Amino acid sequence: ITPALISALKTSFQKHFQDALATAPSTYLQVATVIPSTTASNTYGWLGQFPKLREWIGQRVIKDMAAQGYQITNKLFESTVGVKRTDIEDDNLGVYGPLMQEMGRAAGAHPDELVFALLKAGNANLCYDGQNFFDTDHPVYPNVDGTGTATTVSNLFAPAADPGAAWYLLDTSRSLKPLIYQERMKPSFTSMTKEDDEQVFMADEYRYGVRSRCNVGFGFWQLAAMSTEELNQVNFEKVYDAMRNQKADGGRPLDIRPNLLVVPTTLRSKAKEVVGVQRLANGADNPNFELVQVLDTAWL
Amino acid sequence: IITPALISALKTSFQKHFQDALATAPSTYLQVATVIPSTTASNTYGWLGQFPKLREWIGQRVIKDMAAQGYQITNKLFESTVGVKRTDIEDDNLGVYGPLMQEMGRAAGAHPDELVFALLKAGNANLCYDGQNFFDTDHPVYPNVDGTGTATTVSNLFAPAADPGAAWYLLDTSRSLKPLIYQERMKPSFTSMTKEDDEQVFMADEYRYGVRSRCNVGFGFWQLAAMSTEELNQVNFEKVYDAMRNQKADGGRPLDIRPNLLVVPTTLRSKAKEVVGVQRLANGADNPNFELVQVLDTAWLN
Repeated sequence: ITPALISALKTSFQKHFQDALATAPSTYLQVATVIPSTTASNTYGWLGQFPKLREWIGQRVIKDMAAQGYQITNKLFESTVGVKRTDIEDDNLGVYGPLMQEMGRAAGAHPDELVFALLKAGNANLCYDGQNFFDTDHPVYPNVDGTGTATTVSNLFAPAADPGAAWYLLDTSRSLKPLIYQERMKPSFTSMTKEDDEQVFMADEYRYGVRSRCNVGFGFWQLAAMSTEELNQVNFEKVYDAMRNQKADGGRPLDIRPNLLVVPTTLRSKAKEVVGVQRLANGADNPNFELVQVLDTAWL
Repeated sequence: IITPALISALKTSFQKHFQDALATAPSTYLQVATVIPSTTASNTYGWLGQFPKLREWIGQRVIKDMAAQGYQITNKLFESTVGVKRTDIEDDNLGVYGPLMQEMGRAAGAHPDELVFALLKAGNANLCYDGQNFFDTDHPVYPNVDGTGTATTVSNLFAPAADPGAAWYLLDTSRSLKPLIYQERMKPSFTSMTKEDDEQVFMADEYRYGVRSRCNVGFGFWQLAAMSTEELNQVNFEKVYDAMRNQKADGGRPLDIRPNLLVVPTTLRSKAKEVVGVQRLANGADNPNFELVQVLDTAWLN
């Protein structure tokens, strides 16, 4: 029991923690974006401005200019683990040490359930426009002049109160991912191991909790889609055609190719006849075994 | 970036703010309280009671000790605490937390007044060195100098026939000891608990900023102060004043009680001003009690 032993133990724990948190199978990175923040809240400007280029010259020819803002209000999360009542000074530390690398792996994927919490409750979150995220009055600009006129359509699909499960169609080719991920501080490791410490005289359960600050938000509304009707080949083709047909101001094509698909496990049967068979479904009949292969997450 | 220099700067700034706020805290208890310093856990006051005087010296010296029993104030302590949440410290939101320490210091400085007035408002159900509350109807007064023999009924509490109103007090401060004595074992102290590896960094991140004090207040002698829930009228004030003035100690010796100040709740300030503080009455006649007492408004008595 010497300070050198404490230093070596802290170094070993730091190495073990740093080994994890890096190779975790992150899925939020596909739909989220890493942004370095510095304050407790970040405001937004434009919300539906597709960045594109025009023939005319100068570097000042056309642009949308920003609108009212949208804040993130970064939140906070934490984990904690430790049992060292008998591990220390007993040669039993060989265990309780490699098992927490899984804790690091799981904690590193937390943004996944955070983005899925936003995804599931997208209809109950206020949008900068004023109405629900999946409303039927999404503004569309006929011309670039102030606030000329905002026409709209029934953007998404929903039947007349027919039972079903909500499956979402997402895209990730554009780095303007539909969701946002703002982080103030990266996860940190704290060691309270202090010989004969006032509050750690209690056996030797040396607390090794961590601290982190981050949150997620909404980006583009058009990049994401939803469908609660019965999952069918005709309905799938309808959804794909509706999403691909989307056009921005001026009627200029977008080339938006959907890449990600999210389906609940209950609909997994249909999500498997749609993907994985080249004989009768997504095959002989309306072959569609190319894009938006189902990922079948379960954090919802 | 967080360094020990910033923590030291925060500590010194907080100390400066706390001391500045505490130094300029209004003092009100000093008017109707006596400060007696102590260096022990408790003190005994058995000298309350019979009023020392001069005698004819018929051939002996009359000395008095005090009963083996004591008042036994049994001083206690008080505290307060405030947090910072440790979340805006990194954001550099130093504009806030400046006047918070000022408010904390003002509250600490003003606490003794609240304690004194809370004790005073409990004078109906809190005993004095005698076996009767500070305001009662059957105070015992002896007919002998030594303090023995059949006693008589004495009352310093006046109440109406029905529908009693707010309570007001008439006290005296001319004498050496005021009716209430407020002890001070240790001056209010502050402790800046700002560390990166101390408790409440795990329970819930926030820095401990609290103060500790050891003080208590107790009654003096009931011969001066009095209470009356009746309406503050000219007749009521006159009767209370004349009853207080016409007081006789054990052995039938006058005390020469000269009431000094009148304490009323904030809701009776208008009545107190009408009774005392106006040269002419409502009808237009000179007051017979103008400038007789010094009205002292207070909010601690509701």
